[PDB]
Amino acid sequence: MDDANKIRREEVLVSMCDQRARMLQDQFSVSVNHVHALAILVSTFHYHKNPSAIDQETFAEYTARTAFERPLLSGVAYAEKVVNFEREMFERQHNWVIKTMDRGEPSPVRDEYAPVIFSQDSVSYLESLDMMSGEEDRENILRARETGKAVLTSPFRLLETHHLGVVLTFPVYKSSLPENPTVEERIAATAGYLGGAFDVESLVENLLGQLAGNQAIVVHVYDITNASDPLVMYGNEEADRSLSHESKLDFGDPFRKHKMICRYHQ
Amino acid sequence: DANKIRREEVLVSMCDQRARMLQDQFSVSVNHVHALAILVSTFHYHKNPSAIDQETFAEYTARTAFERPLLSGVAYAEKVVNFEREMFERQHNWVIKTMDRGEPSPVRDEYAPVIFSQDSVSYLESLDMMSGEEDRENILRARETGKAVLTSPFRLLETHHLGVVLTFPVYKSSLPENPTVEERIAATAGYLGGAFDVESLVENLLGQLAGNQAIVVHVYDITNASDPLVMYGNQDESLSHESKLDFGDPFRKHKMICRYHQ
Ligand SMILES: CC(C)=CCNc1ncnc2[nH]cnc12
Ligand SMILES: CC(C)=CCNc1ncnc2[nH]cnc12
Repeated sequence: MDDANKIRREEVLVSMCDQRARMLQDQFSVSVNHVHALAILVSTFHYHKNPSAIDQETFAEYTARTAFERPLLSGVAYAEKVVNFEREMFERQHNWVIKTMDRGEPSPVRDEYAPVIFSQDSVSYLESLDMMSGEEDRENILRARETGKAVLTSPFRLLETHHLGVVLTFPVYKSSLPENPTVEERIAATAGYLGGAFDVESLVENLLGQLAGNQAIVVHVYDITNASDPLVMYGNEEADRSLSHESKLDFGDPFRKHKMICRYHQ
Repeated sequence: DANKIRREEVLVSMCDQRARMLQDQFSVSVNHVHALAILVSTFHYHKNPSAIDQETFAEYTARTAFERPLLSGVAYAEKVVNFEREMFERQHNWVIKTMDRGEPSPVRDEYAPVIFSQDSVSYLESLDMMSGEEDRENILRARETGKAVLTSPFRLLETHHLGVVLTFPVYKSSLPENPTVEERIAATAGYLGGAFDVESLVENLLGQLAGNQAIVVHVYDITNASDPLVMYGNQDESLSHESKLDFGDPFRKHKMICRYHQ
């Protein structure tokens, strides 16, 4: 009841919320950094090395053993850029046809595709799917290759699990990429895309649910890239309407903006 | 009186933040070194034939140097028992050398010659890492425990910078589940090591920070409470603050101490 006890109640909410936001941001940063390393791994060991040291079995083993390096990711995979002129060749060599993600059916003719050729076993269902056949993934692929940096999607429901999450995509370039490249040069030099699924729904719940005081607090995360159209990234709910705190979150993609809001159940 | 209280609060805040930064950067480096140990296992031992070589290791480690902020370099030393030495040297077209003089190694029961190296530590190639006592002890404890280990602070090769070495064991696929120490030794393939150059890279980390001229910072290895060893700072023997550090090796203990000059 007391006004003095209310000041401390807010102080505790601020502290709890700020700590959770720091944990989320730090663990995502750690995961992005290890995805960057995987992109370098594919470049060095698959493309640069003659012959390639990476087959599906090798990729699966390495990513399984390093899963702890990528705490907020449910799986990683590598999609190769295939232009239509090359598609029949690519399919004959791999002995499978490029499929659409919505039904796993053979892809119709498209100018280019991004079929998954290597996958962590946790996302084995991605193998042979054209990652340009989902709009969130397609937009991510384009912005990754044009900018040279890790990029994030808006929140959407992921394949197979239908869990609400975001996808992280990094470009992989050919050795022909010029120094100080233009966007056009980046596109021309694109080899493929290293993608990771941030399963926010399952993995952020797991992270938050183990923390002391979790039952006292309601935590929501929003994508606020468009101020007038906030999108739920994490969270549902009967909460305390009188008091809230907003904690800062920076997931590292300047194209996107996010925030965390905590309230008491009370 | 009020100003003395504020002075204490600033000291605690300054010291705690530096400790956090140092612990976090150490942690990130340790984790990325662990990934490299896994990479050598997967590519050099699990694949047959081996699908990693010096060229590839040098490229990958150069390109990922940013992932390992406090490390001057990383290298992989392979376990070689004496009966295998002749075959090993013929395969590599070099002789196993001592760390102190680069002379051909006398006969030893076993050796840990560096076979892969980041170019920043290229001078380690062919050196027997068991011919230096800090590295030797680290190698033994790494392989017997199955986990990352740290040395005491000591002066590193070439640069003479005061630092600590981080060593991870790499095992053969014959390693049993829930292995004994004896099983770990038998299954050892080699050792992935990284040099934490404290004298240079921690100075770079902490030295640039605002407020640095107002305080004295030390990091101590306090594994032996009665014989603390300087890891960072000067050799000097009221108002101090101790901030916690955990560098991840249960065998070792560390602390940061900060004081005002006046
Ligand atoms: C480029 C690449 C391999 C992206 C990874 N994308 C995805 N990874 C895993 N699940 C998903 N569901 C929808 N998109 C998903
Ligand atoms: C096992 C392994 C390769 C250890 C790395 N050890 C070291 N690495 C870099 N420089 C050093 N100077 C002395 N020991 C050093």
